[PDB]
Amino acid sequence: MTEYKLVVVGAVGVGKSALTIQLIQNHFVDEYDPTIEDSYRKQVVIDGETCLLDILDTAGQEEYSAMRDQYMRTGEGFLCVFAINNTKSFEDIHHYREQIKRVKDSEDVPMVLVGNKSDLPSRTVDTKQAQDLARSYGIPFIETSAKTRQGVDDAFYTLVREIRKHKE
Ligand SMILES: O=C(CN1CCCC1)Nc1cccc(Cl)c1
Repeated sequence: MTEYKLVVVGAVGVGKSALTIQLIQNHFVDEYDPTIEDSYRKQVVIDGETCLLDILDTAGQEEYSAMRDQYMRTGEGFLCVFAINNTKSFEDIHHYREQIKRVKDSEDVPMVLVGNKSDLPSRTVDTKQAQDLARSYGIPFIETSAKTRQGVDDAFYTLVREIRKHKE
């Protein structure tokens, strides 16, 4: 059973746990817990094939940069979780991209751009703007609703497929 390394990255105040735990035990966490190091492994059926998803939720704190580069090198698929409720996180996507490019030693890496907090009316960045910048990354963009849990399933499905496309 293939254990795909899923690296969940994002900014502070986005709601990474609201997406990671979401499809693990089917639960939307509201409480703000500063995720430092959590691991989620579940048998996920992707493309009619049950694979053991190895998800690692880390801290978005910039105090962990050296340790970040280490696990980033061991990561295969990167989950860029950013909230559309904050424009800073959108302009910082390229910032994190540069670091990922360095650790992966490649300009091409299987990743997905998920617009978290799409269930919030306080939307700042528009869907088209998000897709516009996504073309440069070569990665798909999906609006991941946290409270409604809409788009989260397809987002995970697409990511795994991207990783498989990279491998084979
Ligand atoms: O390291 C783990 C957890 N597995 C490793 C063996 C115990 C289960 N997951 C993970 C996910 C993405 C990136 C990296 Cl570096 C690790």
